[PDB]
Amino acid sequence: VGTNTGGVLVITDTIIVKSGQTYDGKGIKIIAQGMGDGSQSENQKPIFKLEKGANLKNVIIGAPGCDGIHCYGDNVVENVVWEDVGADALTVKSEGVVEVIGGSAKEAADKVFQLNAPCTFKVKNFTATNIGKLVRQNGNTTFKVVIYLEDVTLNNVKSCVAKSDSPVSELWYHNLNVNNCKTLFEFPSQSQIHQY
Ligand SMILES: [Ca+2]
Ligand SMILES: [Ca+2]
Ligand SMILES: [Cl-]
Repeated sequence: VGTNTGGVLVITDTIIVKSGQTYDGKGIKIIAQGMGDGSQSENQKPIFKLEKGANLKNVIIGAPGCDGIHCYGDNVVENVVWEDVGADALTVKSEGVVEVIGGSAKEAADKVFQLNAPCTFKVKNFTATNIGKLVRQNGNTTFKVVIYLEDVTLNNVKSCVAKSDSPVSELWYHNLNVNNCKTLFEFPSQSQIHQY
């Protein structure tokens, strides 16, 4: 809850958060129009583009989730709720540290989080329900990401919690609770998965 709770911002183009800015929604809900349908199609725009060092906080992203939130690194995404994930909820598009802290995501047909560049990706105090995967390192990429899942609770994970084809990436978990998931991690070695 914040001072904008009960308000909805209807957008027709991606919100760009410039480097060094924190976009604080104060509880506002964002609904994108003409930017996608939230399907898995690749002809959608992101709701948000966070330049390097931009932060986002306290927004609810309504359906359609479109192409979610494009992060160009060193971003904090705090108390963001994806009421219905689109193609994906958030994508790391450039190198850096990206932290998703608080909030939740719901109804991701595929992945919630998509890692397309080397990064440290931390998901903290987050719940997700009805998802295909929580985190996917871009398919067949072999750069390194380090994933931290800390105080993450997942419900109904169709594929796996996290998948990477990189032999060098790592996944660190601490209080990761997973209900209804056949396979936790799909990495080249279980030695890349660590508890802390
Ligand atoms: Ca995407
Ligand atoms: Ca969805
Ligand atoms: Cl990318």
